[PDB]
Amino acid sequence: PVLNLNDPQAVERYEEFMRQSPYGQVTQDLGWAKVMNNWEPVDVYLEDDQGAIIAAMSMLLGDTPTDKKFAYASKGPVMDVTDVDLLDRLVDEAVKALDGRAYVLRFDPEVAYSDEFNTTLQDHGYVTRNRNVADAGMHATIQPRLNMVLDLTKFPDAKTTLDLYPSKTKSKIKRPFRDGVEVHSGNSATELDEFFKTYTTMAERHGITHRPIEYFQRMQAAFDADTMRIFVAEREGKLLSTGIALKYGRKIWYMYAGSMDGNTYYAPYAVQSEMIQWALDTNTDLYDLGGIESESTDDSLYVFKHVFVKDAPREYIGEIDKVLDPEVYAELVKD
Ligand SMILES: [Mg+2]
Repeated sequence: PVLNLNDPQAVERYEEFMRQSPYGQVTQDLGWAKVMNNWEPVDVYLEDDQGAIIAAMSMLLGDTPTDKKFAYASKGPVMDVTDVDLLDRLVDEAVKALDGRAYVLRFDPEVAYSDEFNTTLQDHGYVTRNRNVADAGMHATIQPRLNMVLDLTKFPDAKTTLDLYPSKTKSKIKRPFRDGVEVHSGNSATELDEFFKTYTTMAERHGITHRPIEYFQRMQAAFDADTMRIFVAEREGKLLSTGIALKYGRKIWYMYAGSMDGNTYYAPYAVQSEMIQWALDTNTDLYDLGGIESESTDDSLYVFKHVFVKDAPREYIGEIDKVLDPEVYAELVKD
């Protein structure tokens, strides 16, 4: 069925399923629609014979150069997507709710790529975008398919971040702290401003645009201090670097960062160490450091993130598209 966002009780059940699901994703939580307040929310779900929710999908509709909308369920749906018969059922509900207004329904779940899975999806009528598309550009995928994920369940005895790494890396992580760097965290307006100052500075230094502060304020208003947390690194009164991490489902996700120009005393390493500590203290299964463009020392994102994740980067299935309007799809989507 389709979720009535005006029914507190219905909404409560939807959230309770999302928050308790091992497949939960913050970008599938109802709070995400509040962050993306410029998009239109349309959410659906399936129930079992007991009337209990077994699958859900939070979609957001965006405008395009055409009379059709772009329906996107970021990192959804919430369920075991390899169970394609169930997926088809959930999708059919989504399709019904979209009511012909969208030219496509796209979802990019965090499930490993495999020829077997890719083939099944294609056999079921879906159009997939992964190893067959451009690694970048407006034709690339919305979310990076390659991601540096730290699997903490491999270290059941880990008490502190250092316990996860070899001596050489322990050295790199100890450096900033040994040099006076200190990190405090929370989710207050004060910490958001601190983040914003480093965020805009880093953006200017990199010649890129930055999201407005209101974006993060909506995020702060949507998620409590146990879900969203900002880490601020400083040295003797000098703001150095920051990072924003979200804890949801089976992982804590390093989503945004900022760092001042000049000498930063490896403050970014300190931020990472504290985010990882938060994962450990909360018994979280995974710490996700985000995407990379390529697994090579030529990728600076890979270089930084490889310090904390020595395992191979995870490669997801990519974008799964349920083509609704063929003509428009071919116009707006190409390899
Ligand atoms: Mg623990």
